[PDB]
Amino acid sequence: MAFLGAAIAAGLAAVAGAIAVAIIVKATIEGTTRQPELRGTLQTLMFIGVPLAEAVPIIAIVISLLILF
Amino acid sequence: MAFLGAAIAAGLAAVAGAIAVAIIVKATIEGTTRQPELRGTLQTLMFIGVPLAEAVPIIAIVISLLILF
Amino acid sequence: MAFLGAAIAAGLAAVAGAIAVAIIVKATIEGTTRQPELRGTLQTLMFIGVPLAEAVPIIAIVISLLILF
Amino acid sequence: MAFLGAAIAAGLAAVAGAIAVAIIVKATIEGTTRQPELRGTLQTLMFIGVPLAEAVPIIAIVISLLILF
Amino acid sequence: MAFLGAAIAAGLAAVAGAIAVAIIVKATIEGTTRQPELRGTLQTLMFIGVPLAEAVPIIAIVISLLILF
Amino acid sequence: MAFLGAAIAAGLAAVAGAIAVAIIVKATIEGTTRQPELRGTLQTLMFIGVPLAEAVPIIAIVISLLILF
Amino acid sequence: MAFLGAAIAAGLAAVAGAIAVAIIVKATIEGTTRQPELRGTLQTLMFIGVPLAEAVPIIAIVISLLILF
Amino acid sequence: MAFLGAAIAAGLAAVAGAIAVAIIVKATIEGTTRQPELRGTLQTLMFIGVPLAEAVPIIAIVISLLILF
Amino acid sequence: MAFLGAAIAAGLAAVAGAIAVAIIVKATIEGTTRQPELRGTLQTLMFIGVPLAEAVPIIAIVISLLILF
Amino acid sequence: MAFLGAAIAAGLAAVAGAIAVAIIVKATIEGTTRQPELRGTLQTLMFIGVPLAEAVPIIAIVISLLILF
Amino acid sequence: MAFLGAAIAAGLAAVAGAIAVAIIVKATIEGTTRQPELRGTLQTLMFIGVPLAEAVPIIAIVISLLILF
Amino acid sequence: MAFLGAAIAAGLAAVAGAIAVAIIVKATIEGTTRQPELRGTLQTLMFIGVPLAEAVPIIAIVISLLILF
Amino acid sequence: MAFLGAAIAAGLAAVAGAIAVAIIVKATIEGTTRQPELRGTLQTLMFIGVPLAEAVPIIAIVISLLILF
Ligand SMILES: CCCCCCCCCCCCO[C@@H]1O[C@H](CO)[C@@H](O[C@H]2O[C@H](CO)[C@@H](O)[C@H](O)[C@H]2O)[C@H](O)[C@H]1O
Ligand SMILES: CCCCCCCCCCCCOP(=O)([O-])OCC[N+](C)(C)C
Ligand SMILES: CCCCCCCCCCCCOP(=O)([O-])OCC[N+](C)(C)C
Ligand SMILES: CCCCCCCCCCCCOP(=O)([O-])OCC[N+](C)(C)C
Ligand SMILES: CCCCCCCCCCCCOP(=O)([O-])OCC[N+](C)(C)C
Ligand SMILES: CCCCCCCCCCCCOP(=O)([O-])OCC[N+](C)(C)C
Ligand SMILES: CCCCCCCCCCCCOP(=O)([O-])OCC[N+](C)(C)C
Ligand SMILES: CCCCCCCCCCCCOP(=O)([O-])OCC[N+](C)(C)C
Ligand SMILES: CCCCCCCCCCCCOP(=O)([O-])OCC[N+](C)(C)C
Ligand SMILES: CCCCCCCCCCCCOP(=O)([O-])OCC[N+](C)(C)C
Ligand SMILES: CCCCCCCCCCCCOP(=O)([O-])OCC[N+](C)(C)C
Ligand SMILES: CCCCCCCCCCCCOP(=O)([O-])OCC[N+](C)(C)C
Ligand SMILES: CCCCCCCCCCCCOP(=O)([O-])OCC[N+](C)(C)C
Ligand SMILES: CCCCCCCCCCCCOP(=O)([O-])OCC[N+](C)(C)C
Ligand code: NA
Ligand code: NA
Ligand code: NA
Ligand code: NA
Ligand code: NA
Ligand code: NA
Ligand code: NA
Ligand code: NA
Ligand code: NA
Ligand code: NA
Repeated sequence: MAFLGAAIAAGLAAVAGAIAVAIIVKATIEGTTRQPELRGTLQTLMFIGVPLAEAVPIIAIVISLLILF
Repeated sequence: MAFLGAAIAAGLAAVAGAIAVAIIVKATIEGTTRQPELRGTLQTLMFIGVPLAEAVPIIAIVISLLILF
Repeated sequence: MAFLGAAIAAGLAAVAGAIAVAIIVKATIEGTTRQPELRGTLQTLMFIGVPLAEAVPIIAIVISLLILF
Repeated sequence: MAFLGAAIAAGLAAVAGAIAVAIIVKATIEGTTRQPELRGTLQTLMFIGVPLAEAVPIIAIVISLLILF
Repeated sequence: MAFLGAAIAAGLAAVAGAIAVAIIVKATIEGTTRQPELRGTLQTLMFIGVPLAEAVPIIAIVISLLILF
Repeated sequence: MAFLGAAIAAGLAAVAGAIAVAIIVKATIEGTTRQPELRGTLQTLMFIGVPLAEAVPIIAIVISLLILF
Repeated sequence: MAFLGAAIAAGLAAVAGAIAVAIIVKATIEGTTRQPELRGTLQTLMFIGVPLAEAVPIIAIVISLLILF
Repeated sequence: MAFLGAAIAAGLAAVAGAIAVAIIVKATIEGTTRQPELRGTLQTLMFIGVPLAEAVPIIAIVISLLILF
Repeated sequence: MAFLGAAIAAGLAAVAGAIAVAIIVKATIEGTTRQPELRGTLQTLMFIGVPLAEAVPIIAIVISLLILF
Repeated sequence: MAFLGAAIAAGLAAVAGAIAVAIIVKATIEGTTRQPELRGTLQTLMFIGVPLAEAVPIIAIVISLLILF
Repeated sequence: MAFLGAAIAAGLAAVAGAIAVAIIVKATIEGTTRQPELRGTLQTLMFIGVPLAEAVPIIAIVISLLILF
Repeated sequence: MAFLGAAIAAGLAAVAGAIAVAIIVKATIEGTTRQPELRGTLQTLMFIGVPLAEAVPIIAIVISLLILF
Repeated sequence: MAFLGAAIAAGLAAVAGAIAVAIIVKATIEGTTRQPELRGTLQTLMFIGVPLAEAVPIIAIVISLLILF
């Protein structure tokens, strides 16, 4: 029940983080394609957005470990 | 049961927070790409929106920990 | 059974509230992008909409805690 | 089972209400952006629509409480 | 089992009713935006449409109570 | 199991009926917005379409009651 | 397990029938809006399409009762 | 397990058959609206497509009864 | 378990076949509407695609009976 | 469990093959409608794709039989 | 449990392979329709893509057999 | 449970890798269709992307085998 | 349950990682197709975005292995 739990926490975190990052990176690539002169600003939004999106998934990863250990 | 419970809360909190942030950040990137002069304006809305969206997932994270410990 | 319930109430509340906020913020960002002179109007709509959207998820959080304590 | 029941009721009510409100609020923001002169009319519709949308989720929340207590 | 039942009926009725109303309300907001002259006409369709969509969810709420009592 | 059954039948019926009505009413609202002179014509189709869509849901409600009683 | 059976069959039939009719009616309404002259012609297609769509859901209801009785 | 089985096969047959027919009828309605002179040709395609779509669902309905009886 | 199994195979085969036929038929209708001159060509493609699409669902039906008997 | 396994394998293969074929045939119908001159080359593409798409589902059907027998 | 396992692996591999192939082939058909000069180039990409997409599903089929034997 | 596990890991890996490749391949086909001059530039992106997308699915295949052995 | 756990974490991480990469790679291909002169800038974004998206899935695989061992 600890294994099963740790899996669910980690698995959902993976899905959460990957997809969120993908959405953000994709938006960045599309934006940069549309407006190459906005390279920097768009790259900044990506660099701010990604960690924000990963925050809660990262915490869920820690919780997965706490369950396992 | 506490392991499984803690995993469900944290896992759904991860999905919730990550995706919500991605939607907000993507909207900010797209708006910025369309009207670069609004970059500060949209950034401000992102900075307000993200914590608002992360609030409940964060509380579910705390509940996840209360279930575990 | 209590751990499982608390998690389900909290996890669904997280998904509900985060995504609802994201939808509202996204709309505010898109509206402001189209009509920047209306940002104050749109912000007021966002600041009314968000708590209204968070209302039931918050009660579900409370219900989650009542299950645990 | 009272715990699981209370959770399911509260969790679904939360998804139900939050998303319903968000959809209505989004429409209002989109409409107001598109026709700023209609801002009062659309705000009235939002103020009528939100309670209507929340009516059944609220009743579900009460039922959630009746099951828990 | 009665608790679980009452929760499912109430939770689904909530989702059913909330989303149906939001769909209807969103439509009259968009229509009113496109044709402000049809404000009263569209609003009437909203006031006819909502009870109809809420009819079965309400009956499910009653059924939810008959299971609890 | 009768409680579960009555809940599933009533719950699904609610989702079925509410959404179906919403789809029909939205189409009526959208049609009326495009063709204000066809208001009566479209309202008639709505008044014909709603009971047909509700027919099986209300039958599932009866069955929900039969299971409960 | 017969209560569960009668419920699953009735609930699905409800979703099946209600949604199918909604799709057909909405199509009739949209078509009439697009080519009003064809109102009667489309209504006949609606009156033919619905019973055909409701046929198997109706059989499923009969089966639901055969299980319950 | 026969009640449950019969219900699964019948419920899934209902959804399969109803939605398939609705899709074909919607297409016929949409096409008639665009090419009124093709009315008969399109109506014929509907009268061929429906039984073919309904073929397996009907068989599944039979199989449902073989389980129930 | 033979009842459940047979139900799952038959039920999924019904969804598979019915929906696939609906998709193919819809496409034949839309094409015919688009180019009435190709009415027989598209009709041939429909008469070829449907049996191919129904192939595995039919086999699944046979397997369903082999489980039942 | 052999009945459950054979069902799941056959049912899923049914969905897999029927839908894949439908998607390929639909595309063939739309291409032909759009460019009737390419009818031959598109029909060839359909005759290559369909067996390729049905391959693994057919293998899964064999496995379904092995499980049964 | 070996039967159930083999079914899951083979069933999901079927869905994976069929749908992936359908996606790739559909793209090939659409591009060839728009630019018939490239039918050779496009068919080559289709013939490189399909085995790649089928690789892991094929492995899952092998694993399905190892479970069975 | 080792049969179950190995199947889940292989099945999900199959869906992951196949769909991922299909998406990437489709993108390559669409780009090549629009800008044939970029045929080899796009093909390189496909050859970088595919193994990157297959990475984690490959590891999940190994894990599937380790579970069985 | 360790087999179940290790499977769930690996399978979900597979879906997470594969889909995310495919989304980023696709966006890179589309962008490059539209602005070939930005191929280097877009490729860089792909090489930054991919490991960011794979980060949590990779961790979830490590957790998968920690469950197996
Ligand atoms: C019934 C409808 C018939 C429509 C026929 C329309 C013909 C139009 C004129 C033909 C010219 C098209 O030219 C098209 O250009 C691209 C480059 O831009 C070519 O180039 C592509 O294929 C060649 C041949 O393998 C590769 O070496 C090359 O690297 C690749 O980019 C295509 O092979 C060619 O088909
Ligand atoms: C349980 C595992 C299931 C995982 C399912 C993951 C699904 C992820 C879907 C993410 C893809 C969405 O991308 P996006 O950037 O919004 O663009 C699409 C929207 N526009 C076209 C309007 C731009
Ligand atoms: C189980 C986990 C499933 C996760 C599924 C996540 C999918 C989230 C959808 C991705 C975000 C959708 O794009 P968006 O920002 O709304 O804008 C789309 C419209 N425009 C681009 C034109 C503005
Ligand atoms: C298990 C948890 C699953 C969570 C699934 C989350 C999915 C959230 C999807 C929400 C996406 C919101 O897009 P949208 O409002 O349609 O954008 C429309 C933009 N325009 C109006 C300009 C077109
Ligand atoms: C488990 C919980 C799952 C939560 C899933 C949430 C789904 C929310 C989907 C809501 C999507 C937004 O749609 P909408 O704004 O009505 O229309 C789009 C606006 N236009 C009409 C202009 C295009
Ligand atoms: C677990 C339960 C999760 C429930 C999730 C429910 C999500 C329901 C979202 C329904 C939003 C639909 O909006 P709408 O007004 O039809 O616009 C649709 C946009 N177009 C008009 C352009 C098509
Ligand atoms: C578990 C229960 C979850 C319930 C989820 C229900 C989802 C309901 C979505 C309903 C969407 C209704 O959109 P629609 O009027 O067909 O599109 C209109 C598009 N045009 C105007 C362009 C024609
Ligand atoms: C348990 C889950 C139950 C909820 C399921 C709800 C399903 C409703 C899906 C939507 C049904 C109505 O869309 P429709 O008329 O085909 O229009 C779409 C086609 N056009 C936009 C071109 C007109
Ligand atoms: C309870 C589980 C089953 C309930 C799910 C019901 C699903 C109903 C799906 C009906 C929606 C599809 O409609 P349609 O007419 O093909 O238009 C499709 C045209 N577009 C692709 C442009 C939207
Ligand atoms: C129990 C689960 C049952 C789920 C049943 C879901 C059925 C969904 C069927 C959806 C079929 C939609 O495709 P289609 O109308 O061919 O595309 C039409 C696209 N255009 C209009 C632009 C051409
Ligand atoms: C129980 C499980 C049942 C699952 C049933 C799933 C059915 C899914 C059917 C999906 C059909 C997708 O059609 P499509 O032509 O790609 O979209 C329309 C594309 N165009 C706009 C170019 C036309
Ligand atoms: C239980 C198993 C259910 C499987 C359901 C699978 C759904 C069908 C697969 C996805 C079909 C849609 O994607 P696609 O054909 O690449 O693009 C559609 C055409 N556009 C490019 C215009 C969007
Ligand atoms: C267990 C059941 C699994 C079912 C999995 C179904 C997967 C369906 C994936 C469908 C992915 C479709 O995305 P896409 O074609 O890249 O975008 C379409 C838009 N454009 C190409 C125009 C840009
Ligand atoms: C376990 C089941 C797994 C199902 C996974 C389904 C994956 C579908 C992900 C792809 C869905 C959306 O595609 P996309 O690339 O964002 O295109 C959006 C169109 N533009 C690129 C033009 C913006
Ligand atoms: Na974007
Ligand atoms: Na946006
Ligand atoms: Na908006
Ligand atoms: Na709107
Ligand atoms: Na509307
Ligand atoms: Na229509
Ligand atoms: Na059509
Ligand atoms: Na394509
Ligand atoms: Na593409
Ligand atoms: Na893109």
